Amino acid sequence: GKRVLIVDDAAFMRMMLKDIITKAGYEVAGEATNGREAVYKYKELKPDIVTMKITMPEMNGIDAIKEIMKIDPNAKIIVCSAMGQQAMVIEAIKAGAKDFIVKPFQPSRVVEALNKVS
Amino acid sequence: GKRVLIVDDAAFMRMMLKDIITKAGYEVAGEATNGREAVYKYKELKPDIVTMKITMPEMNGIDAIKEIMKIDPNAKIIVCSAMGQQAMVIEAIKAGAKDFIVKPFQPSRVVEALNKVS
Ligand SMILES: [Cu+2]
Ligand SMILES: [Cu+2]
Ligand SMILES: [Cu+2]
Ligand SMILES: [Cu+2]
Repeated sequence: GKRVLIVDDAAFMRMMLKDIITKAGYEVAGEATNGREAVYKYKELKPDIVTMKITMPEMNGIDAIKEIMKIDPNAKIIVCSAMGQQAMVIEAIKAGAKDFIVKPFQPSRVVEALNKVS
Repeated sequence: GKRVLIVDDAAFMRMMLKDIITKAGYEVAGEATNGREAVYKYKELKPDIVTMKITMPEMNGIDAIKEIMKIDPNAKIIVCSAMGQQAMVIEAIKAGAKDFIVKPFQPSRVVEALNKVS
């Protein structure tokens, strides 16, 4: 599955992600900026993969992951984290996330996380 | 029409071009970098729109417009020009191009032309 839902607080982080993943042959299905928009674009876009940032306004990433799996037990979520967010990454993996990339990431490091999950 | 074939020599100009047009609700049907790729790819992607740069390594923008016009007489081509390329621009309009953008890009100016060819 080539179609990615990019969910991120920061515009600069959505753009890089758009640019790395579409370079690696993935289709950006769409984007979102908080946890509430994330779950809605997901029902809408039925993406194969989701990249989810933890720290976001209104609804944080782990709450987005939780709702997304109750909605779809088979989602494939990669969490985007900062250094020092290791505990939160764990709660993400606990809540369903299949893997994680960390900011600032190596473009190969983002591509293989994508590849490992499909 | 939402799907644009962006054909430019320089990657900086395409991603930028891709960034603006995808921000305006147009979807990058694809991209190209010389006139020969411009004309295969166009049969292939059947794009509604093409943004074509004039000076290409070895198929220049103008002959791509001519070839593309024999292929599809109702194509909608926007040529990308540098400052001082008014002569080359005219031959494009002369050869079929519907409109033109100029570098350094004005976002409202780029969005305006695209809509005009609707
Ligand atoms: Cu809606
Ligand atoms: Cu909607
Ligand atoms: Cu991020
Ligand atoms: Cu970009």
